[PDB]
Amino acid sequence: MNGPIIMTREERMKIVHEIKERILDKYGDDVKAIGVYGSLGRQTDGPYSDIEMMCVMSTEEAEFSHEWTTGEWKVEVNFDSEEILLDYASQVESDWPLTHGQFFSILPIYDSGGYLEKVYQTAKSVEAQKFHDAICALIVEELFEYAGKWRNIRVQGPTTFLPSLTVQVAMAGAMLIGLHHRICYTTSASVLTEAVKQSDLPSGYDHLCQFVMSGQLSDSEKLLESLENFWNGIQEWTERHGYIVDVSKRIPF
Amino acid sequence: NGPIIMTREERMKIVHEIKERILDKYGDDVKAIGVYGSLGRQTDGPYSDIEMMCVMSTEEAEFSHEWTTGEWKVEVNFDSEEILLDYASQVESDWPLTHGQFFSILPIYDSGGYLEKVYQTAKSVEAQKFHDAICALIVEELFEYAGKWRNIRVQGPTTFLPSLTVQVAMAGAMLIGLHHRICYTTSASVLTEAVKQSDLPSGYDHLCQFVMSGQLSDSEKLLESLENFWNGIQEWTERHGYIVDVSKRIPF
Ligand SMILES: NC[C@@H]1O[C@H](O[C@H]2[C@@H](O)[C@H](O[C@@H]3[C@@H](O)[C@H](N)C[C@H](N)[C@H]3O[C@H]3O[C@H](CN)[C@@H](O)[C@H](O)[C@H]3N)O[C@@H]2CO)[C@H](N)[C@@H](O)[C@@H]1O
Ligand SMILES: NC[C@@H]1O[C@H](O[C@H]2[C@@H](O)[C@H](O[C@@H]3[C@@H](O)[C@H](N)C[C@H](N)[C@H]3O[C@H]3O[C@H](CN)[C@@H](O)[C@H](O)[C@H]3N)O[C@@H]2CO)[C@H](N)[C@@H](O)[C@@H]1O
Ligand SMILES: [Ca+2]
Ligand SMILES: [Mg+2]
Ligand SMILES: [Mg+2]
Repeated sequence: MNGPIIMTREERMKIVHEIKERILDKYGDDVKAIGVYGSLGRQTDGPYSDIEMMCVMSTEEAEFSHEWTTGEWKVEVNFDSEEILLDYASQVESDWPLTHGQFFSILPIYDSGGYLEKVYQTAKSVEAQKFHDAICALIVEELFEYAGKWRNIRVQGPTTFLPSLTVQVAMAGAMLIGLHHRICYTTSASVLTEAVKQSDLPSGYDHLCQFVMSGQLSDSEKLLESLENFWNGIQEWTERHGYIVDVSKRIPF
Repeated sequence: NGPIIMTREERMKIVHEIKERILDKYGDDVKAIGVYGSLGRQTDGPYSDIEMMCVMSTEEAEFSHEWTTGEWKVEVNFDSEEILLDYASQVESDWPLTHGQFFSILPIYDSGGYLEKVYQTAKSVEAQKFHDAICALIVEELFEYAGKWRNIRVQGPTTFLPSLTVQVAMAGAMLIGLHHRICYTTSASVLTEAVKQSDLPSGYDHLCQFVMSGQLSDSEKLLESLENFWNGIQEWTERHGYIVDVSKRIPF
């Protein structure tokens, strides 16, 4: 297994339509729609891309996937009932900016009743409260946790964790920015480059990303300073924008 | 401006206050309460958060309370026994990161040996599950990463390479942890513990040195090291019998 290998878009689409034929052969009238998502769905796949497809099923409670390799390429096909997919499309978790670009990258190749259009409309019409709640949760569940981890590093080590943690913090900052601006990053590789181009960044986030994007992560004192500055920028930014969590109670239940 | 420095004794006070609140609020529906994580192992440092698990009798109970006081952070998970036992016996790609919870339990209340039963379940998972998880990890994560850094080599962007290299090193540490059936103690010790194990795939220790030192700016050296680690994976998995099925063009 020396793959993945170089492939053309033409070769990838040939594979997509073979999979389409197998899906229709196997599930027949239970198939509501089939779409390609990811880079191939946007027709911006590069030489080494994977193949990602989604199938809307009529079967109640259908929720399964097939993910496999031939050693030279890899495919993931998800199968969901319409109800399960629409619910997923309207839930906003802390990694919504990483997961839900699926619904903005759909290339329908089969659709028996506007089903993929419905999916897109549901994904693009999520209410503002869900993004507000997800941002407040991200601050508590991830950012506050990371601050404790790098502050522990400052006092007791290990600095060998600091480069990885710094990457994690920059990624969480990109989720914060993506939820706030309601943007779904196009690829894994474009998360940080797209995050730092957005407007109204928390102070210190740009600088933190500069270390991560340059790969210059060996100066622990500079990183800890940049992390603290970003944590300060977070505090100012969330109160400016009203992402306020009541922290007054020792036990809030 | 938190989290702040706290002592182990201050954290244990908080834990017992939460225990009292849980028993007042839920009463006889509480089967057991435990602390896990660094505090459960009694190795918490100055800034650690507090993590607790409850076993509930209510069928389908599955919720959590996670909050900060501005100064410290707590997460309390509430699960039925059946939901928790099921979770404790499922082996995903990140089992070495997640299931140390079950080897870190400090019991503080237990009406019927429930925490011990959860621990026994977690420690007795079938070997085949780890095999399946490793084969899944190779396909679903490592093969994906290889395509991503090979795309970087030919079309950029190299600004993704340090973050991607960190991801690959972490995925290699999951592979090692699944193989040796070990749950890393903390986020921070994953890579130092992974590279101390025996039977490392070739190229893995070298790759991790870039990640641990933070020397992630030489893109050609990183790409060469990823390729060597990817080669090392192929020899290693074949040697240990983690054979990925590549025979089907469409496997359904
Ligand atoms: N509690 C047992 C089981 O937990 C599962 O969820 C697991 C996982 O998704 C979930 O992850 C939750 C998130 O969700 C939530 N949004 C933030 C929270 N900090 C995080 O917590 C988890 O991840 C952290 C690292 N990031 C760890 O530090 C932490 O100890 C761990 N409990 O925690 C669970 C593992 O502890 C299922 N809910 C269910 O099978 C069952 O209830
Ligand atoms: N399909 C719609 C919904 O997806 C959910 O799960 C989501 C998520 O956990 C799941 O993640 C799956 C994993 O599990 C599986 N073990 C490896 C697989 N490559 C991964 O795939 C996901 O993460 C990858 C990045 N590493 C992305 O490249 C990929 O596009 C994305 N589908 O993909 C789903 C997003 O597509 C639920 N299954 C369900 O609510 C519903 O089916
Ligand atoms: Ca025990
Ligand atoms: Mg946590
Ligand atoms: Mg994937």
